Amino acid sequence: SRLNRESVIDAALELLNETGIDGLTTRKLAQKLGIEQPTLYWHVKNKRALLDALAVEILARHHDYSLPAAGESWQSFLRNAAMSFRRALLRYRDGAKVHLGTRPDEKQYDTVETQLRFMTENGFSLRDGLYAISAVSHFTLGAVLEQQEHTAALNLPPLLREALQIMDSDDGEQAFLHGLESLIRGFEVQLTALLQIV
Amino acid sequence: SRLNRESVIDAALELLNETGIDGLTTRKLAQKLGIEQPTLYWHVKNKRALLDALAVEILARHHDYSLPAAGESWQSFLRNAAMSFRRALLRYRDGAKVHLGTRPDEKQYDTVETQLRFMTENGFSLRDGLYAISAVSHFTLGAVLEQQEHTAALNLPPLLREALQIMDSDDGEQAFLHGLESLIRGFEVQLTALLQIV
Ligand SMILES: [Cl-]
Ligand SMILES: [Cl-]
Ligand SMILES: [Cl-]
Ligand SMILES: [Cl-]
Repeated sequence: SRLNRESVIDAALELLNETGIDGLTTRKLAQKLGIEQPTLYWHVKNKRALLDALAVEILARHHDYSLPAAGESWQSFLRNAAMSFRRALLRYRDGAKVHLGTRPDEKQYDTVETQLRFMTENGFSLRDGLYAISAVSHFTLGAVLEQQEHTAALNLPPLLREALQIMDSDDGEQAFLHGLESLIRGFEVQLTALLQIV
Repeated sequence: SRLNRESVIDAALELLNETGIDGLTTRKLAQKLGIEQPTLYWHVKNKRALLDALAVEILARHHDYSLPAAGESWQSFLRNAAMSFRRALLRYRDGAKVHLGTRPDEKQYDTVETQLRFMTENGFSLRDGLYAISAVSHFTLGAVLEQQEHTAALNLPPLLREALQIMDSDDGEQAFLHGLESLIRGFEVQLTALLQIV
């Protein structure tokens, strides 16, 4: 088949969905593209390079709320960017595992830069802007990984038998959205406090 | 060597530290214990069973702040339990990945039960108690996974070149502790609000 970057990534994401991250190999990708493994190697050197590229492409294709809108509040921005990040990770099988394994791109750096500038323009120190973005990112990756890795591996007390029911309710969105508001409000409280004991 | 449960788990955790989760195999474990693979199988059927057991043992050995102290506030409890959970995951290589792959034990259920009862005794609804515990857990697993998976794979803008410096500062503790306070304060605000628009 055609072996330009875009076509290779397309095939690899389709494979990812069929196999999961642990099952994804260059040998299967070559089979999927109708080529010998040495032909693939010219284009993609190893699994690591493949996954690095997938991780970037997934956000490039699907994380379309990475930047604030004209006039958006920083609360609203973090909320929107978290939801979008979440959706993008969930779009592919083991997507969050794919994401975790990566160090960031230059574009992601331009984008992260604009995000930190935005935060600091809104009254955050560099540190606190970064801490906030990091905590959203951690909380989001954590929740998706649990949603996703719940599937990988496949008699209860009053509250817990039922904790499990409350959860086997939707995909994880309610709990996710609820903790997200709690986090943002926490940041609010912090930012508003300035040097006052809080 | 001796092949009681405890000895097998000990050897397996030591192997985990030498190999990481992806590198851990029953064949290496058997070599480490001085036995043939069919002998090991009697004791541990596969990698999956092995990892399930490790995940439980790691928290049993090292997550020693899983329950509130006499008279402890729920804020203080979540803070302490988060720090402890964090430390336990960090104690072994790929520890958070080990943890993620698991569904919980019966003991973890007794323990989680007591935690949800504690939360509800303090004024949380079941839902909100669960949402809070989940968000702490997600945020913590997220942060540790990034700390840890930062290692697995091994020119910057004013703020970001420096975002990276702020981070390459400690292990992740500062950012973690800071987001943890933000989360707890968010829960506080929520709980205190009752039915008032907040
Ligand atoms: Cl073609
Ligand atoms: Cl081509
Ligand atoms: Cl012996
Ligand atoms: Cl024995």
